[PDB]
Amino acid sequence: SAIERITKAAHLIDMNDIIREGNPTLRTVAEEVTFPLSDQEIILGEKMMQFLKHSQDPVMAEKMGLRGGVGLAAPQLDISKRIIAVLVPNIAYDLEAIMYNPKIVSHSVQDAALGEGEGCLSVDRNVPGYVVRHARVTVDYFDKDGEKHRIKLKGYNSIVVQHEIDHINGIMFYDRINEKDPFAVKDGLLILE
Ligand SMILES: CNC(=O)c1cccc(C)c1Nc1nc(N2CCN(c3ccccc3Cl)CC2)nc(N2CSC[C@H]2C(=O)NC)n1
Ligand code: NI
Repeated sequence: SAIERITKAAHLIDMNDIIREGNPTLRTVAEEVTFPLSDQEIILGEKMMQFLKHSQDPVMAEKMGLRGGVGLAAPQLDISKRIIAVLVPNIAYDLEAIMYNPKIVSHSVQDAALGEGEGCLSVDRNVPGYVVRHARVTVDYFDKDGEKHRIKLKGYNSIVVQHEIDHINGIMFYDRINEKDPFAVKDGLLILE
């Protein structure tokens, strides 16, 4: 299986582990993990975070042929589990978390979108447009020990976590771009830039 292969001590996650558009797994709803976690489920989260750190290291990214990322969801590794990793550097980190069974439990009426649009590791093309998301979210998740965390996010952090949670729900960023008018600005939409 993908999880068995990826969680080998010797394995570093790279672009060859990341599935692309068209793979049914990206459109499937991922399964909740149960507690206690298996060693493999813990290792997977750790490997995913290591991938993000490698992708953000210019030297390592070059050596490994990585595209830079600030989030990764297990379904992108062909693993249909509700596990995501997020690593947003402060422009060392604005947000660093491995989240098991993450869930948005509250959100703002206000919407937000990145002014520069969104990119995705499983998408090898540019898809222009404002990706409309909630401006602010409250997120519950469990850590590797099964301890519950409840955090509040705004700005970039909020965008990134919503993007990754979408993956575990079979949703892609362009699903949230206005079809007819990709750069439309509705009342109540904050453009982040
Ligand atoms: C089409 N417009 C654009 O690509 C886009 C264009 C400009 C600005 C933004 C902000 C854009 N948007 C966007 N840029 C990113 N990267 C900026 C570069 N950075 C990065 C790159 C290299 C090394 C280290 C790092 Cl840190 C990695 C992250 N990432 C995402 N997504 C959206 S949510 C999850 C996140 C993700 O990780 N995607 C793979 N969106
Ligand atoms: Ni993505």
